[PDB]
Amino acid sequence: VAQISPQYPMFTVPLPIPPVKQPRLTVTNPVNGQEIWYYEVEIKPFTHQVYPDLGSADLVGYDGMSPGPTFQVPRGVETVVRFINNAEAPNSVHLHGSFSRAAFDGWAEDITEPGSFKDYYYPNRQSARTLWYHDHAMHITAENAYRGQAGLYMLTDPAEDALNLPSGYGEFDIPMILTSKQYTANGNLVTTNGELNSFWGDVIHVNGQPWPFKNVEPRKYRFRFLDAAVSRSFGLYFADTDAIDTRLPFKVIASDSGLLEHPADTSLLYISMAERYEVVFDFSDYAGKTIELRNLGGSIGGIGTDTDYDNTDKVMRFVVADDTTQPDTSVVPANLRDVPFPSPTTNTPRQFRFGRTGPTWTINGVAFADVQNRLLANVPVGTVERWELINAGNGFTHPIHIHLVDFKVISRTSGNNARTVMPYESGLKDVVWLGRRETVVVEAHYAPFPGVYMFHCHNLIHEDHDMMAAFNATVLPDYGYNATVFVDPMEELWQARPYELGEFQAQSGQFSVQAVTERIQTMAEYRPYAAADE
Ligand SMILES: *[C@@H]1O[C@H](CO)[C@@H](O[C@@H]2O[C@H](CO)[C@@H](O[C@@H]3O[C@H](CO)[C@@H](O)[C@H](O)[C@@H]3O)[C@H](O)[C@H]2NC(C)=O)[C@H](O)[C@H]1NC(C)=O
Ligand SMILES: *[C@@H]1O[C@H](CO)[C@@H](O[C@@H]2O[C@H](CO)[C@@H](O)[C@H](O)[C@H]2NC(C)=O)[C@H](O)[C@H]1NC(C)=O
Ligand SMILES: [Cu+2]
Ligand SMILES: [Cu+2]
Ligand SMILES: [Cu+2]
Ligand SMILES: [Cu+2]
Repeated sequence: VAQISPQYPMFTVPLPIPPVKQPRLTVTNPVNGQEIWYYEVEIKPFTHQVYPDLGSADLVGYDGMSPGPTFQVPRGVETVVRFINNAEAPNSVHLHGSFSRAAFDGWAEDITEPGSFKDYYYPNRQSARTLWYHDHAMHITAENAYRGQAGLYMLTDPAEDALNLPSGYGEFDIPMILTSKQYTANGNLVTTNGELNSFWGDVIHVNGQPWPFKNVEPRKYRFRFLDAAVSRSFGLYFADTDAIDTRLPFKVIASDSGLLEHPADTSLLYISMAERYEVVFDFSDYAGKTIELRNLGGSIGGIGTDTDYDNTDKVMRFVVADDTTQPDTSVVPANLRDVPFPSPTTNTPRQFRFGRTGPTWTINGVAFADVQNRLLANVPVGTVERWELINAGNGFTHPIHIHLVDFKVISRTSGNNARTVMPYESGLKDVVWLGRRETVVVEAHYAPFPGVYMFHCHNLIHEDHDMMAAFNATVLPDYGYNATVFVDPMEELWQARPYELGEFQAQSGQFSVQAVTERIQTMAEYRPYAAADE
């Protein structure tokens, strides 16, 4: 249907690469003698000239940019990030893909007010994977994410680096953060405020840029796909502009939680909100050609319900040189890793129905705001459970996300007989797409940390109004590991604290090296992640 946003000069602006975020300090952990990397991120308003010949867009971003800066953290290095709210609305940061403790996970009511900050303590112990950090504040998550509070967080491992996949952040390892937005006649964003069904967007962005292009060499690139859109799901394919409907083969090497067991040979990649898929595309057969990354129409070929617009079939263009300047020394091995699948369970699956209750998006008839009713599962730490995730509706779809865990996709049924489990769903994930009339069973190890965690639809419009609930990963009173201060996301110890802008700017007061060092060493003494040691 007709594009609403003004006409954009397609494929004329180079793909931006978010800069790598550097830590301010390292602090010695007195428990283990190891360095904890300490970072500061200031959440603040900024404007960005999206349309060349119109006015600017109003954004609020991590370090005043969108996407936020990219974190790059080696497995085994703990990090503390001081997220500083210098904006106009509260925030709650979630590191999506991280088994963070309840109070460091972005619980939706665990907000930071403007003129406050919160120290998030991250474990960085899980398998190499593409995480992303983004806003999770109750009621306002869609608008906070839409206006720019999302960025990438790459957990690296020299074992994955030894596979010799295409490498170098911004060289042959390229972030591909997909969003879908709408702009006014004067080039400002159309707000998501007021939208209660879905905010599709008619302008496709990669790394914050409408319909960009990139010059590539005829060799292999790693692409880290992330659907950071408010409501838009994609069906991605590559085509030569000389044969724009002919899909070119590629390999999926990783899902939300890390590498697949083997690359999945693929010409079409379904990716819904919050899903990450890493792809190796080989441009060697397309020297001197232009390859367009495109998006399936027909509401992702009958899987979705998303509205299609004039240019939502287009993502970006790659212009391929005639030759490489350096040898392609990268490979995609047939055997990537042994995926650490959870134990199979014979426990009867729990059922969660994703539907509407009057005008409100609900789980088993419940809204997250309803404290009394929203705790839907008590799961002893170490238990494996199958959850049967049910979309009974034909008129909407739900990418379902479960905090804490990585899960195996066991089964998909479709009331439209459309599809079962995809080859790139063979590994471990933390989001799975319930297409039209789809039921998915997932299997997860509820481990290794006790606490109260969220699960929800990651259509941010549905999540906000109000398709989200909680489970409690429970322990017996003799468990240890300071569980008493780590199970409650609202624990006073870990709450946001006020700051004065002056001290932040001067790096004085509670921003002094001494104050930060004492705060982190005190946090580290509680040993938040000890239960995951090996
Ligand atoms: C989620 O599960 C956790 C347990 O994994 C729950 O925390 C536990 O809450 C129980 C009941 O409040 C506590 O036991 C009680 O302790 C008090 C005070 O010492 C005592 O007077 C009672 O007779 C009883 O023994 C338990 O200590 C606590 N455990 C931990 C590790 O914090 C938590 O309540 C659950 N959260 C929700 C919202 O259900
Ligand atoms: C639970 O957290 C407490 C408080 O941080 C830890 O106790 C401290 O242990 C340190 C060693 O880093 C001592 O020097 C402090 O004097 C302790 N403070 C108190 C009040 O005990 C404790 O080690 C943690 N326990 C576990 C199991 O992680
Ligand atoms: Cu998320
Ligand atoms: Cu998450
Ligand atoms: Cu939904
Ligand atoms: Cu969440």
